[PDB]
Amino acid sequence: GSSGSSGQRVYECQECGKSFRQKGSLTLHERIHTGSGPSSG
Ligand SMILES: [Zn+2]
Repeated sequence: GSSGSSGQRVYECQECGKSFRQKGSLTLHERIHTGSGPSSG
């Protein structure tokens, strides 16, 4: 925290909730996630 960069960010799925060490890992996970938009309207 003193000697270095503070904070951290990870590619966590904001749909089901899944952390991915790699960036592509999440991108490929989006495949199963096919539903961008409302349903009851
Ligand atoms: Zn997901």
